[PDB]
Amino acid sequence: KIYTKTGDKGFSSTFTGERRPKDDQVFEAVGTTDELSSAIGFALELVTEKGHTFAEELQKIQCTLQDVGSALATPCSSAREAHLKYTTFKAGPILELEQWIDKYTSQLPPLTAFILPSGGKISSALHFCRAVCRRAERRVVPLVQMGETDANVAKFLNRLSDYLFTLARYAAMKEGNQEKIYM
Amino acid sequence: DDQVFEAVGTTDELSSAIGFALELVTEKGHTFAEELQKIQCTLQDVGSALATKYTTFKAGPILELEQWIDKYTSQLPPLTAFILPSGGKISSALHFCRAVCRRAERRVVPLVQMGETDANVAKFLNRLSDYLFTLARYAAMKEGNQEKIYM
Amino acid sequence: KTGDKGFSSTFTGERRPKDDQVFEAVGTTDELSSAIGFALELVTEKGHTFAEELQKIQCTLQDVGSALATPCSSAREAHLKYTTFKAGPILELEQWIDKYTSQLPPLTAFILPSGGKISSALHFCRAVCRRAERRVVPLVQMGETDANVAKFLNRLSDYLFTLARYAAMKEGNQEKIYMKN
Ligand code: B12
Ligand code: B12
Ligand SMILES: Nc1ncnc2c1ncn2[C@@H]1O[C@H](COP(=O)(O)OP(=O)(O)OP(=O)(O)O)[C@@H](O)[C@H]1O
Ligand SMILES: C[C@H]1O[C@@H](n2cnc3c(N)ncnc32)[C@H](O)[C@@H]1O
Ligand SMILES: C[C@H]1O[C@@H](n2cnc3c(N)ncnc32)[C@H](O)[C@@H]1O
Ligand SMILES: [Mg+2]
Ligand SMILES: [Mg+2]
Ligand SMILES: [Mg+2]
Repeated sequence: KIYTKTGDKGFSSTFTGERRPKDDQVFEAVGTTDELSSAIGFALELVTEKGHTFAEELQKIQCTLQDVGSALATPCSSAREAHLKYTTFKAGPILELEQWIDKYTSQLPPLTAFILPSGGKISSALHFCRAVCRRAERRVVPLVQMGETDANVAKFLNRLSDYLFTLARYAAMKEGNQEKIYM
Repeated sequence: DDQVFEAVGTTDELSSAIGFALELVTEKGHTFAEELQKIQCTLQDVGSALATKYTTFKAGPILELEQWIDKYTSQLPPLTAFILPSGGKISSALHFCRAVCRRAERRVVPLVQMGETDANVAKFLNRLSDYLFTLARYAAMKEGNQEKIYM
Repeated sequence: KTGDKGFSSTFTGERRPKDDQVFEAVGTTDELSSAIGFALELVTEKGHTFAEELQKIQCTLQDVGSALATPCSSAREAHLKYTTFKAGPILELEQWIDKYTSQLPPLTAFILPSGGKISSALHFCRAVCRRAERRVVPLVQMGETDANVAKFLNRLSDYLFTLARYAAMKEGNQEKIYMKN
């Protein structure tokens, strides 16, 4: 059977084998990363045409988010206690995001003021993804400040926020949609 | 402070949800589309007021919300029980926006009770949940869609 | 205008600030039900029975909302129908899961949220359901909420995963599969 029922009393396992209540910050961080990945999946379902580079990029990002969830599930202090290795989150994906950000940023008109979330279906979906990503970042920061998670995880999520904002503007520009401003 | 960051992020999440909902209106000329965009602007104001001993936040938008609520209420049949979140694409999206707005209100309340932000922000988010509920009902009615009540 | 001050009431008459755990739990259950509503608005084109199932789940979520709003420490006798959350719905979920499991190919690798609009929407619903479970667990481990509520949410996570897989299979969509590096 797909379920075990071992979590019916409200406890679950980390990747170090330690059992904690399901409201622990480790599970809040893992679950919010999962929620971000799901929002990105639904946004991916909105692309009308085929062969879009940024769709491949978003799928790569989803895989990286699975890796980020795995990292968050192995707290470093319990990995030292459990005799396990370090759980080092590498910087590759961050640099990749920075490259893609430069690519899209070089193509947009300069932006000076606040944007209302808008610009077509894809663009609005990506703005919602951006807000969920920032929530995930806020869930990861306390774990970093405790020494439980590599700081590169928070760096990746922070850079993904900017990637999603820039990609929303890029999609809006390509659709001929103008986004709104003011008060 | 972390609470300020959380409240601001949740108001931003609400505005983004409302934007995606707006993307579901297939016709132009809808007054409530303009109302939702004006609400997005007011949410920008809410976010700047939270990121301040606190910033003043005028109460006019709350009256705007109450007027719109009355306008829509006088067009709807009486409702005495809970309904299932439903009623067409726009109505369902607006129910989800209503849930996110109530989450944002929960994030703003402790800031107000600490005296770190103006109470009008909190009562705006409150009235806003009510506006979103009424507008979801109204959008469902205008499409001829069925209002599901479970007992 | 009641509650403009930041306070609200439980169904037992207790007044608490709106940031209390009970309101976080009830609000997240509401959010889950609304996400299911939107997913249902995508489903109403073809797929039949599982739309009935999703609506039943919404009704059950209204019942769990009633349970969470009636803390056991304050519950009088006339509130006993609300504090007792029966196990029926849980078993129903298991039944439905078994049904869909008999029609799917066996699962070997990790799945990315994908598989068409219905499937992706259900994956998002699953994530919101797990957030709701995390909000309900502190009330249960405090003795304020029937444990069957947490059991129901834990099983609903798996129901939604399996239903996403089923919708993707019926639409002919292949889900995307996790790949290292
Ligand atoms: C609170 C805050 C937010 C809140 C709410 C903001 C709101 N009012 O709706 C939230 C979380 C929503 C937010 C989001 C973003 N913000 Co912000 N935010 C701020 C903060 C702390 C104050 C802004 C504010 O409310 N000012 C008060 C109002 C009245 O001012 P305003 O007249 O509208 O003028 C502002 C803009 O013109 C902005 N501005 C100036 N230069 C630039 C350049 C660019 C490229 C942009 C986009 C804006 C911008 O700064 C002015 C003063 O704040 C500022 C930092 C600061 N400047 O003190 C950052 C700041 C404005 N934000 C910034 C960024 C990057 C963003 C995001 C793109 C981040 C993201 N990845 O999501 C989004 C934008 C999404 C959107 N437009 O909806 C940057 C902008 C410059 C840049 N480096 O690109 C700032 C300056 C922070 C920084 N120093 O890096 N933000
Ligand atoms: C817990 C709670 C919630 C939970 C819901 C839990 C659930 N069971 O689904 C959440 C946070 C989701 C919620 C949402 C809302 N609720 Co509420 N909620 C309550 C509360 C505290 C208890 C309700 C309950 O579980 N009763 C037990 C069940 C078994 O009772 P029931 O047989 O179904 O009977 C109830 C309904 O008929 C309700 N009722 C009576 N008149 C009206 C009118 C409307 C419009 C509605 C929706 C319900 C309603 O009152 C009865 C007794 O509780 C009550 C206040 C109270 N009763 O002390 C407010 C209350 C029922 N809610 C109210 C409101 C306004 C809402 C919202 C519209 C708020 C919003 N803007 O989103 C939504 C509606 C969502 C929907 N209909 O789908 C109002 C209803 C009256 C009114 N002011 O119009 C109440 C009375 C609070 C108040 N005094 O303002 N709520
Ligand atoms: N509600 C939740 N929110 C976030 N993460 C969770 C939640 N529940 C479990 N997890 C994490 O995801 C992993 C898989 O979840 P799963 O639901 O399969 O486990 P469980 O609920 O503890 O067991 P079961 O569901 O079989 O009773 C768990 O090992 C745990 O680390
Ligand atoms: C735009 C402004 O939002 C704040 N900020 C930075 N990261 C987050 C986040 N994850 N959530 C909410 N607010 C954030 C910073 O103060 C920045 O300047
Ligand atoms: C309808 C019922 O919902 C609860 N309630 C009131 N405000 C909120 C909020 N922001 N978030 C969640 N629940 C709330 C109260 O118990 C109210 O009576
Ligand atoms: Mg499992
Ligand atoms: Mg209210
Ligand atoms: Mg589980």
